[PDB]
Amino acid sequence: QLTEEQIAEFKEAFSLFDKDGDGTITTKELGTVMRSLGQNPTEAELQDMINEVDADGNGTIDFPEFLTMMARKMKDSEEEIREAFRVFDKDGNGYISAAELRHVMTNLGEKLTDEEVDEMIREADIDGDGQVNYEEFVQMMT
Ligand SMILES: [Ca+2]
Ligand SMILES: [Ca+2]
Ligand SMILES: [Ca+2]
Ligand SMILES: [Ca+2]
Repeated sequence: QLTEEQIAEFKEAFSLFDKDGDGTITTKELGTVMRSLGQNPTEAELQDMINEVDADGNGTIDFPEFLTMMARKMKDSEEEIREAFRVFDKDGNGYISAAELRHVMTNLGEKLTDEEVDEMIREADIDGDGQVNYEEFVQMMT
């Protein structure tokens, strides 16, 4: 179950998508995010992505709809997770480093302290090596 701190973190993630701060994520904003993460969805693809999440059918994603998606996470999806992993593991060595995570967050327009980046890595790190491997990443997502 979600906690206060975790809901507040998902709200911060939502604000990285909601570029114009109007409280909804549009296809355009989703496209911007996806491209900043190295993906190249078409217009129709973006519409399909929003449609999966858009509970009230208004064509945009509000925070309760975003949180509804995040709450459930993934369940028993393989290939999308490897693609997401590769977004972060830009050198391809199989480990997400704090520098790699910070670079991603900077491309999304989030400026974080070193403490904050380390805290993020710590939350997903299981073995304590200070990096996130794929098995760790899968467990975070599911
Ligand atoms: Ca917006
Ligand atoms: Ca909506
Ligand atoms: Ca790496
Ligand atoms: Ca690790």
